[PDB]
Amino acid sequence: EFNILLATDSYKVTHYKQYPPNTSKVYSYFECREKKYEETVFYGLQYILNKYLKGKVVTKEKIQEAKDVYKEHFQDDVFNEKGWNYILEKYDGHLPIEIKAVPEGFVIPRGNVLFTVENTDPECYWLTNWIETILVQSWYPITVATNSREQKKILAKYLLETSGNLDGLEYKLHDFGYRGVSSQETAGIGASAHLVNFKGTDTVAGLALIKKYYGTKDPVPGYSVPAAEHSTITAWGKDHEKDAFEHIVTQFSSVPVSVVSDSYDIYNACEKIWGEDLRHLIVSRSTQAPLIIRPDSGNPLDTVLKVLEILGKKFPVTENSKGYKLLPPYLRVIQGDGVDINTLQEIVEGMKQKMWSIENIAFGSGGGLLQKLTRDLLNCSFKCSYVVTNGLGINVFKDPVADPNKRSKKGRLSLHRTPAGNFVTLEEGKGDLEEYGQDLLHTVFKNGKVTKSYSFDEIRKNAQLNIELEA
Amino acid sequence: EFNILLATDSYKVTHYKQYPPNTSKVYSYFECREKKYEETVFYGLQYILNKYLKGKVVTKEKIQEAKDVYKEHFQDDVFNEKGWNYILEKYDGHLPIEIKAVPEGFVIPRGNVLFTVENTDPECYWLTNWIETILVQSWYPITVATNSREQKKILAKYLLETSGNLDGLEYKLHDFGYRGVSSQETAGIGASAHLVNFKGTDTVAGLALIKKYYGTKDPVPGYSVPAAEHSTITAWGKDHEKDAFEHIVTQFSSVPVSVVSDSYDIYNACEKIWGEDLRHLIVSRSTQAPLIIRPDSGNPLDTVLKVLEILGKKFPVTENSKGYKLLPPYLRVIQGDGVDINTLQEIVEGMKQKMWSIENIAFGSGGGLLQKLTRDLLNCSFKCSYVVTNGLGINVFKDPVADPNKRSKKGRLSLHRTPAGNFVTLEEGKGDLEEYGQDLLHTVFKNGKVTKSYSFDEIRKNAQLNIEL
Ligand SMILES: O=C(NCc1ccc(S(=O)(=O)C2CCN(C3CCOCC3)CC2)cc1)n1cc2ccncc2c1
Ligand SMILES: O=C(NCc1ccc(S(=O)(=O)C2CCN(C3CCOCC3)CC2)cc1)n1cc2ccncc2c1
Repeated sequence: EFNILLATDSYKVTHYKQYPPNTSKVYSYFECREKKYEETVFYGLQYILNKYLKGKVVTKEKIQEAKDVYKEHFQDDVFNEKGWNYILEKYDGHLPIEIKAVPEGFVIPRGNVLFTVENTDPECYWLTNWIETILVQSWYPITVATNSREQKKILAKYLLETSGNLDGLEYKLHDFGYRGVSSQETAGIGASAHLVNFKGTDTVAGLALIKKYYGTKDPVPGYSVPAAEHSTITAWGKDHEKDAFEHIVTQFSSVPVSVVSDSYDIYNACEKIWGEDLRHLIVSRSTQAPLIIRPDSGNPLDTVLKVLEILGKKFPVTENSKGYKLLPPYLRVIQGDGVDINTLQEIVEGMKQKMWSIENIAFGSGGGLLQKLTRDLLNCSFKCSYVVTNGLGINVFKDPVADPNKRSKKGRLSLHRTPAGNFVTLEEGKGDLEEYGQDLLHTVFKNGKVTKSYSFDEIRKNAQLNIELEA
Repeated sequence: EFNILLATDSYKVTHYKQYPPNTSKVYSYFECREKKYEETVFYGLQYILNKYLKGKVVTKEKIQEAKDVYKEHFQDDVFNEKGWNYILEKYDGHLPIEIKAVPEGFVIPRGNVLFTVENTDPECYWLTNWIETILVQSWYPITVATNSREQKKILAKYLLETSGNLDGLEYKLHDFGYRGVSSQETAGIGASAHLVNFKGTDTVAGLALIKKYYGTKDPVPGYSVPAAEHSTITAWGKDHEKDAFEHIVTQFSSVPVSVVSDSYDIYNACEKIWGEDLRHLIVSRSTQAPLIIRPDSGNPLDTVLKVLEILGKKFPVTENSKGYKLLPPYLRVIQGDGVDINTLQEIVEGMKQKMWSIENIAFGSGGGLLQKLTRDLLNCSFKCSYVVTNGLGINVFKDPVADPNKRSKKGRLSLHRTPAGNFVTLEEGKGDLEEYGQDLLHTVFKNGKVTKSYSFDEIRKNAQLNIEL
């Protein structure tokens, strides 16, 4: 059983005693602070609201559990039992909090308010920042979605340049990250964030999350194809790599199949096994059922180029309408080793320089896609900007002398369209002057209820690339 | 609920069709592959075994659910319903798998077998590697525990050099990482791994995991103290920082209290507010209840040194028996911004050069401790090393031409003590020759039951530093 009273940084347990006496309101906001990721995809808050924040989250038992834990953890009695009992008694354990947020899937420049949080009962001034820790974890799906979308931009540029269209773009970056993330929960969240931009995943945990919390018109949001791993090749024995390849492509003769080909010698596998011994089994396959050769070691760019050169000499290559080389439709490659946003760029650029179409390749990314990311990448941060004490509203902020990048926003915030159609965040309650039209934030949570939500299909639409929008 | 049939990489669903015909056994192993970080702390498997692998993990409903999902996911019917049905009917949904592992807390050099996995029923040859994905996630608590321990070694060396002892070492690196990790589950796992080495955490989720899966003689494995955040200072208004500080230290007058002091001007706060206006509230505090000043911005080394320099001129500093400067016992500092293993080393070395004892300082680390880590750091990896096909055992491995670092081990494996007291992994079933004493791997899981468990106290004992011993 999850217990929201035990789901905060320890020190926050002591904060109710630290605010100015007679504080009735604490108002805080989240942004990806400006400091190259100029825009972020807002995604993942809906998961958190539904799984952790909504409904009766306080019970008599949960209060007692927290009291008992904090008594030992602090070696002292500092826990606000009275405050949590008030919520239990007055609101039947529902949080007296209002959260306003930008729509999920929205692409917003850095340094804008993405969501705000405030207490709706003056007794619960302390509650706004109690939940900072859980809400700040939204950094992760935001950052995965954003970084995934940035790779989609690279892929789109090079696919458009080398082929003249964006066909298959949404299958060009496949999630390999299930084993390489830190937990089952993280796998579901991160995989779901990648699926904002793409349709290919092996991280099955993502499907159930999307189905439960977001929803799609389609049966599933993401897809895969049969494929080998090293164990299904090496199990045949070192001298029988060819027998393994033959068995596998024959088992999957009518659907696409990927076969990892570097167990012993990738160049030999491509040139002699696929290119000669088993060539008859490849050239006979359907366009809907290609063999996808998967190298998995060595320098990613050099290995990709070498594999393409080998296959290009063993199989009939054509030249597409843009003048780039194209493998026959029954044969493709996937590079799924050492892929992150930097190496992805290096590979597609290297392919372009060697006149190979990006149509030839897909990418699998694991740790690079889902794990090698931190809160510091987009500077996702939650800060108090407004309080009411003794009935007087005060605009509050931090502004550290040695780091202007850490300066926080002041006062009540709102998000607006500028006359040129861009976003701007108004501070100090200035949105009230109505010089910039309506606040674009929507109330998504109020007093224990989720009040606005988005389907996964709408989130995908919101997160589209401009170039996809053109077409 | 959680469904083990849906907790694997998609492609593994199709592997049962790909192994050699007449394969009755697939045996696989996990190591932190060799390519600093020369030794790893083995920790976290017990959590995975209990939460996900033990007991009745297959039901009719879970089989049907998986069948439905994979039909849409692959746009094809490739799922091994018959295989999962067999486990359900024959073993009441318990996994016919045996796992042998080195004891948790053990500190083992890179490139050694840490655990092995094999099927116990020939029909379930495909199951060994089905659960690779979930078992490989053990990389995370292993890596957190290892990286946390490496920081403990740095702290230990500098604390010993500058103070002559290791008093308080176990409170010198505090977990600040709750908000900076990717999920609630990750928070609990990562925090528990840090607690293998230290006793200070704000990541409360770690305590419940330890209580549920491991257990301690003490009521809790980790502790904290009251402390401010920027919001509890800034809420008073920019002109009232002093009022905020006064209120907070007075509220927590007889326990340790940490106060973030960089909301507007850290140097002013130390020199004028703490150092003059409120000095009388600081010098009256108990040794058991110090003020801990917390800078939180700027170059971490430069800021730590400047803060110490300021405090050193406003408060009575002593020189310890090693010749290093020491703040009075009612006053300490914690640096909790931008701390990772590299910057930690930079700070303590910089302090030593400026003749400041490491006694003066503690470190808080968040993303650096629990999030800025990947499976590539220790090359945690799971590979098949032995199969039985047509009744014959075959030693198998990968050995990619362009990367010798990715070569895997061959055959049945065992872990042993060398004559010199080090570790060695024997390959090709050579452990059976009994020339290297007893196998250090113990059966921890067999046919759906956890067969050997460790308390958190035992794990801590196993993971102790030599210098502590
Ligand atoms: O091979 C793996 N998974 C299956 C897979 C293979 C290839 C593609 S793809 O991206 O090449 C994909 C092919 C199918 N085509 C189309 C061909 C025409 O028909 C429609 C699909 C789209 C493009 C997508 C999925 N894995 C999962 C891993 C996890 C961790 N480590 C290693 C792993 C290896
Ligand atoms: O202040 C915070 N937590 C409380 C805390 C403060 C100081 C220490 S400490 O490590 O300085 C600790 C002091 C008490 N001493 C005792 C030594 C023996 O004598 C009594 C004091 C040990 C050494 C430990 C815990 N946080 C949590 C955060 C999470 C995310 N971002 C920022 C955060 C700020």
